[PDB]
Amino acid sequence: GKLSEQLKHCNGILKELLSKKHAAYAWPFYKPVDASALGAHDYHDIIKHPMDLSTVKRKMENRDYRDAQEFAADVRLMFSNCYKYNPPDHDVVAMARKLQDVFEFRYAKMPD
Ligand SMILES: CC[C@@H](C(=O)OC)[C@@H]1N=C(c2ccc(Cl)cc2)c2cc(OC)ccc2-n2c(C)nnc21
Ligand code: NI
Repeated sequence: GKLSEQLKHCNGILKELLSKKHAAYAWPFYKPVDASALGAHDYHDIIKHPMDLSTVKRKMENRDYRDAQEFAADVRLMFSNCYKYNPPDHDVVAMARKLQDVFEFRYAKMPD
């Protein structure tokens, strides 16, 4: 009921993060990191729990998320992975911060 409503809120946020409006900074987070393709051969030694928006979308579509907290923990994990792997002055870190600002301000408007 109110839980369903909280998950619709989460799905709305997800759709927004995937939307054209935010694509300039959201695009690195759309799909799983392909470490080989990027020559980032240390990625999976540093990042033990990869996460990306397509995975979040699959989990939402499959009704994997049972509550908003579970959903938010994955979205936040995605940002954390970026903050852990990359130096803090890299462009992709700025992009992550901007996308997380979008996430956090809308997530905060949680139906209650
Ligand atoms: C994973 C390796 C990291 C990188 O490329 O270091 C070699 C990478 N940087 C980037 C990255 C680097 C520079 C810019 Cl301007 C944007 C993204 C990256 C690029 C992608 O292109 C498909 C997908 C994922 C990432 N990404 C995320 C998310 N977190 N770190 C990265
Ligand atoms: Ni959390």
